[PDB]
Formats: sequence, C-alpha cells, structure tokens
Amino acid sequence: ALPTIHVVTPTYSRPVQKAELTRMANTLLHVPNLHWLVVEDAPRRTPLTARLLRDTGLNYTHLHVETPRIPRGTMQRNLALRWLRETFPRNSSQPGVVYFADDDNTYSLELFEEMRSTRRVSVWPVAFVGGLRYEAPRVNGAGKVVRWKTVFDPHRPFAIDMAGFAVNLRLILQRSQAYFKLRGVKGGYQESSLLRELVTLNDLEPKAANCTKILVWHTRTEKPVLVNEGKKGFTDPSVEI
Amino acid sequence: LPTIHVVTPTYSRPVQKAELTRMANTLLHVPNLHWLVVEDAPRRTPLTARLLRDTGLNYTHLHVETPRNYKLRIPRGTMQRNLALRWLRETFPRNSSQPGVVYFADDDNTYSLELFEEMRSTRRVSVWPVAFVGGLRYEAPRVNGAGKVVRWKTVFDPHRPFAIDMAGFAVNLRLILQRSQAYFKLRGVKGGYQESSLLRELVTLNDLEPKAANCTKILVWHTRTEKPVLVNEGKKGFTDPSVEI
Ligand SMILES: O=c1ccn([C@@H]2O[C@H](COP(=O)(O)OP(=O)(O)O)[C@@H](O)[C@H]2O)c(=O)[nH]1
Ligand SMILES: O=c1ccn([C@@H]2O[C@H](COP(=O)(O)OP(=O)(O)O)[C@@H](O)[C@H]2O)c(=O)[nH]1
Ligand SMILES: [Mn+2]
Ligand SMILES: [Mn+2]
Repeated sequence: ALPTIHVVTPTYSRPVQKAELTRMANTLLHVPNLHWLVVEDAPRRTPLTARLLRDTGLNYTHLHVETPRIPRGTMQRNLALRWLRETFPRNSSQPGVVYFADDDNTYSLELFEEMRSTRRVSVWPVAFVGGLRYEAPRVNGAGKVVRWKTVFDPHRPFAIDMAGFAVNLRLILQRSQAYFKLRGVKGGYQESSLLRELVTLNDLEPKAANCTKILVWHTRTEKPVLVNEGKKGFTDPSVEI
Repeated sequence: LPTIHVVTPTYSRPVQKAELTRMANTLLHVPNLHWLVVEDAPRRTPLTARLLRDTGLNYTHLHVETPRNYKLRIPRGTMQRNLALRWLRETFPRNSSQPGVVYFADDDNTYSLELFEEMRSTRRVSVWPVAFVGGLRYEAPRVNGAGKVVRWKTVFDPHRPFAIDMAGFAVNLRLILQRSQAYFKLRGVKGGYQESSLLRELVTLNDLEPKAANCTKILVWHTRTEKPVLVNEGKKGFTDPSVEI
C-alpha cells in the first residue's frame, strides 16, 4: 500500500561520478518502496553505472540519452517522464510519487517520508540555492502556500529548486504532454515550466513542518585536481574510480 | 565482529549538517560501528548533539577547540584526532584484549560499505587505494608477490615512510593502546607527512596489511564540498538565522 517513490536522477561521466552515486545509493538503500530511475547523459549505458546499480540490489531502471543554454539534466529528466508514461497507464492503480533528485545533492531520510504521502504536488525548503542559506515556500497560518521566500525572481510561478518538490505520479500520467522546457528557458524558470502545467499554487502541499525545516541540501562537489597524472597519465586507466 | 571506531573531526560551517547527514546515512549500514565525533569547538553544539542522537548510531560525542591562534603548519582536525586517540587510551585498558579497529574518517570523504568490511579484520595496520589525493585519480600502496607492501604508487614524495592519505589506513585498537605515546604531529609537519608521523611509531612497512583486492580497487574517495554562495543574504541577512541548516 505504501506509495512507490520514483527517484529521477540524471547523471554523467566525470571523475567524482562513482563517489556521488555511491553515497546517494547508501542513502536510498534506507528507503522502502523506492524505484531509482537513473538516466545517463551519454550515447549509451556505461558499465560503471550498470555495475554499481546492479550491486546495490536496489530496484532501478537504467536509461540513457545524450545532450546534443538548457539546464543540466533536462533531456534526461524528460526521458524519465516519457518512460513513466509509457510504463504506467493514465488511470492506473499503482500509487506513486515522482521526485527529481540530482546526483550531487544531500538528502535526509525524513525527506522521503515527507514526500511519500504527496496527493498532488508537495514542496519544502531547499538549502544552498538562490544565493541563500535556503529558499522556502511561504505558507500562511492555514497551511497554504501563498508565495516564495527567495531573493532571485521571487515572483516566478514556482520559485523553487528541482530538489524542493515531488509530484503524485497520477498527475504526471494525466498531463501526458507536460515536459521540462528546453527551448525558451528563462533563468530559473524550468521548474515552473513543468509545475505550471500540473498544479496551482493553492493546491501545493507544504512539507517539513509547514516549510520551517531543511531536509535537503543543494551541495556541490569540488572538481578533483589531477595535475600529477601529466599528459601521459600516471595511474592505471583500467582501474575504475 | 570487531568494533570499528570511526574518528571524525568536524567543525561548524554551512555544509556541516549536510556532510554529517550523508555520512551518517552510510555509517548506519555498518554493524558494530562506534562513531567518535570530535567537534572543533569550545563546547558540544546543539546541532551535532541532536543529529547524533537522532541517527540511532552508537556514538561518543567529544570536543576540543583548536586554538584560534593555531588557525591563523597544523593540519586540519589534528587536535581532534589526537583527542580521540587519548580518549581511546583512557577508556580501554592497555591489555583490553577487546577486538577493535580505529579509522580516521574526515566528514567530507565518500565511503563505500565494502571499505568497512575490508578494514574490520585489521591485525596491525591495513592500507588501501584512495581516490582524489596527491593530484592523482588515486594513490595506491604497491605490493610484492609475497603480499607485503613494498612502496607507494604516488607522484608526490612516493619515498616517504608512508605515502598515504588519512582515509587510506586503519589501525588495530590494541596497537593504539600498546603504543600509548603515539599521536599525530601537531605542528612543523612537512606537507603530506602527518600520516607517517603516527604510522612510523606504530608499524613497519613489512607489517602492513594490503586490502581492497590487494590494493587494486578504489573503495573510498577524497571528495571535497564546494562552499555555498550566500551573496543574496546581504549584510543584514535574509533568511532566519534560527532555522538550522
Ligand atoms: O552534462 C551534464 C551536467 C550535469 N548532469 C546531471 O544533471 C544534474 C544537474 O546538476 P549539476 O550541474 O550539479 O547541477 P547544479 O548543482 O550545477 O545546478 C545532476 O544530476 C548531474 O549529474 C548531466 O546529466 N549532464
Ligand atoms: O578548522 C577546521 C577545518 C577542518 N576540520 C575537520 O578536519 C578534517 C579536515 O578536512 P578538510 O579540510 O576537508 O580537509 P581536506 O580535504 O582539505 O584535506 C574534516 O573532517 C573537517 O571537518 C576541523 O575539525 N576544523
Ligand atoms: Mn547539483
Ligand atoms: Mn576533506
């Protein structure tokens, strides 16, 4: 009966990739009824990702689509959306929640417990976004979302980061043609390009104690210095990192 | 199943809670693990106190402040790791005869679950490859056909006593208790020699135990977290300072 959380994670090949997927998987391993939809930004599925997913024992679906200034991960998230629509019928009976989780963010276990009951669309505060310690939806005493507490373009339809919301799968299946915009995308308007088609502000479900707590962090990982590898390479290229 | 005492120095800064959260999420999977968190602060912070309590992990919350003066050549977390070493020696009798292993795990590295099982059986000192250190994709101990470490595959000072990162070795607890005077060198330390300063007083190259498929696999990564941009907070602040992040 517990709704399935479909975690959509775009990823790509770069030094820290395996490390990111490892600590993310270590977090996800704690979450019951979780389906990890990993979409690689590559011409084909890589063995590094295939083996890592296989070895976790997690329930996953491994897809891939290569990106030919559109937001990072867009075509990959869109592929996941189309995959969901091709896999689950509009008015199916298998309850689900969809969450777009980038591979470098930090997620608390409480975050998933909060989003699991999503009826339409849920929202919550996200740390380290918009040049602030955290952005958060503005909720009134009645528990309704009435605005957004941000500095960067506070009046966007939905001034919230990708990691700050989840959508009941039913809405995704019903609005079969709703995808993230990649063409005319404005600064920080991609989230709105999708949400605007799915739900209205007043129907949002505020989580994290009426959006007063931070349960997810927009952490970024520093690029490793590989200067000592030289032009010829020092370490064994066949050793996976 | 020997207890793994994970020594983790930590300090207050924006990404701290997130770092401890994703590290805790990994550690929660490891059985018989004792998390020795040592805060670089004058007193135990409520943030860390609450987080540790809520994880459900077996832990000991300690603290020692690295003199402000010292932060203005002393490696980060040095006094904190030494505090843990002293705590272990004051808690476990020299001849404790109690199975245990000590591992110094910084709060920003990435750790695989397999890593802990590799180090759990350590009899003296075990070593393994570590990604993203020494300006390389990874540094790895070099082993001979006899199964002994005979050197180190590194570009930076590969001929030092122990050319290895803090995340690349673990020490048998009994050895720590036996060599009661062995601590990390506080200051003066030539860059990249801190690990050797301790290890040289604990073991010889020949007594090292190579792990991670005879040092051919990467099970731990020296990842670093970017500093969050808080420019929009302004001088007087924008967000509520009471909200814990
Ligand atoms: O060429 C690229 C760059 C990023 N990504 C992924 O898309 C998301 C975008 O995040 P990243 O650039 O961290 O985003 P930022 O934190 O810069 O907003 C992450 O899951 C990445 O792994 C991708 O698929 N292809
Ligand atoms: O004033 C400080 C700076 C760092 N640390 C901790 O000591 C270790 C040192 O790591 P950090 O500088 O990342 O080390 P680096 O990756 O630079 O080697 C980490 O566990 C930190 O949380 C600390 O206790 N106090
Ligand atoms: Mn990111
Ligand atoms: Mn570090």
